[PDB]
Amino acid sequence: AVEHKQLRPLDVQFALTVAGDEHPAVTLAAALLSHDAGEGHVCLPLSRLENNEASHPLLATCVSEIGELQNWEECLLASQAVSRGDEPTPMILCGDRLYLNRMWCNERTVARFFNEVNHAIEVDEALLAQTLDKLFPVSDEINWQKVAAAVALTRRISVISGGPGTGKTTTVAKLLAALIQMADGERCRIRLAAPTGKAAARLTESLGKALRQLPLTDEQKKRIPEDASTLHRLLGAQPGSQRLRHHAGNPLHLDVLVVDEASMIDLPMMSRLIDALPDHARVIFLGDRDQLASVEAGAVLGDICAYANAGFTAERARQLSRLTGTHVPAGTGTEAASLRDSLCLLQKSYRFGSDSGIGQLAAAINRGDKTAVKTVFQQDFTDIEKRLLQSGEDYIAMLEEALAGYGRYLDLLQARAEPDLIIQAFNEYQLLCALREGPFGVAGLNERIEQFMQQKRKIHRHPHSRWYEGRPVMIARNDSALGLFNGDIGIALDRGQGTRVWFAMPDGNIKSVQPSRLPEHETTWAMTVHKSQGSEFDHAALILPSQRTPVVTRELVYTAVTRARRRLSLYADERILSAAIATRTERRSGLAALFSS
DNA sequence: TTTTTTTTTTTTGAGCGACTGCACTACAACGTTGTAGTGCAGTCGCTCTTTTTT
Repeated sequence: AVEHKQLRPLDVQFALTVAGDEHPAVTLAAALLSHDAGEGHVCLPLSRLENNEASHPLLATCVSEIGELQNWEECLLASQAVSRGDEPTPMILCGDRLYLNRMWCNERTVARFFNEVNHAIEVDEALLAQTLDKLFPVSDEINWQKVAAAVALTRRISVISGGPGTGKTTTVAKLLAALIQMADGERCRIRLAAPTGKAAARLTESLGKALRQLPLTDEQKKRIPEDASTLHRLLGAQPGSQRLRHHAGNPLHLDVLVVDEASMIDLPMMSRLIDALPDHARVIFLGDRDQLASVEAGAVLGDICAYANAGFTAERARQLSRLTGTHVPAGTGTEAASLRDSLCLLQKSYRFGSDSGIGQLAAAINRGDKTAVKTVFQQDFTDIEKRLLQSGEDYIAMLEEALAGYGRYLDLLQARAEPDLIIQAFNEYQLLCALREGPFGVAGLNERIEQFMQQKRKIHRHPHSRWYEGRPVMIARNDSALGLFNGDIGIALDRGQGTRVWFAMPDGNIKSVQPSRLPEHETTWAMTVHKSQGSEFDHAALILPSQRTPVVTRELVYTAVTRARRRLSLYADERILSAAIATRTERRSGLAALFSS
């Protein structure tokens, strides 16, 4: 790539330190491996190192041995830095793919956890079918939520793959209800995990509004899951040291663990979660398959759910037909029956059907770009609009459409109404940008919107105060003492006691905080797509930069599409939208070979 | 090129020198038994200054 050629100094110093007095082939291989580890690739295939390097004949002229070191494997194994997996070496070459020792150890740990430990918990099928019939009222046709709950209560380790607006939390509530109704005398210490605190708060409020609906008992309401914790807080991560409280010796005393939003779980956090689990806990993973990749290097949920497209097993199809009492189709072939049985696919979305263009655009994002052009083209479904952004007049038109989007917010701001309706109107329209700085980014769009509110008589702003009435702020760091998390919006206004920032809590109330009490504050007229995950907006507007960047890809446009409830606007070129769909963010990892055997 | 969060302390004096208890033999009083000196081991006090120059 373009960034892969510009070598970081970390990779260069790693290549100069590890290889040192060895051949320059080992130096180039270590530099390429460190650059691919910095970009997020887990493994490095030797075919790309052999073919896509211009210095490969030069290093073929550099080595001088009896066998001349013609093969890359012999040239790497001749050095003391690469071994086959026996010597304590930094670089490991096992399956014609070179990795580091930590990445290889975590990949083998994940493969052992998802290949060997996942056994089948055999329970009574009649009572489970009765609870599934008494919980799900629909029994006329195939319901994917009932099959997901059955395959999550059947096996120990199960992954539930589903998009937003498909009723995932209702399925989790039905799964927990059938789990408690199945094991009556046996106690169940249900635990909930989340990667971020805002997603944990959303999970808590969702399961709170979901579990009070289903009829329970006095002992069943006592076993309701209390709260969802962060993965760094559940495992006990420290700021100074990386030592966990439940690292290897004492596992967490849990019966079932529901980890929501597994798409934001990287490989080291997954390996640290795996080593903390005992030999009897059942884990249920939640998240979307086509969602955005993890933050650090690694792709756990995508490489797990890639085998969900094959289908179930021949015995598992009959098992699901005996459990659900319906006709469950079988998957052709058998490669890994445990992982293909542990997976599930949610296709029936309840908040949007084929009449809405959002689901059709999300289905056409994973397909070719011409399908997305046809989805935007015919009649627009009264949901998706496309505005071309090339010059300054298109920028003025985009600012005018943002004024038309923020019209109700400014109308409720100028009328001096209650802040709850102001926040409810601000949470309906949202801009989503890719980069941070420049003309296309967070601080650029924020400063341009502030200058446009200074131009037209909509918002009065003092240049030296920095706390004018009506500015939207967002927090960047978590603060459990104030009750606000990362990614929460606040609106600064004057209620009569001074300029204070009102925040909308997920409990339904509003909290008025002093602006001096805010630890972090950044203007949020346009959010990034990575930082807007978990949230939901009624009217979203994507703004893509004209400069070609590897950030704008298929998963970014998919997360921008699924962020909108009803209305979505676009401000991008046609060539950028055509190139982002075809360029998929692939991450080379050894999970494709370890799960295949 | 995008981004995620985290709250738990822990330890630290030992060698020098005496006091007393237990054992063990040497030697004289009455082969055996009482008196005396020495050595080994557990336990306990103690103790590690002072200061000002452009």
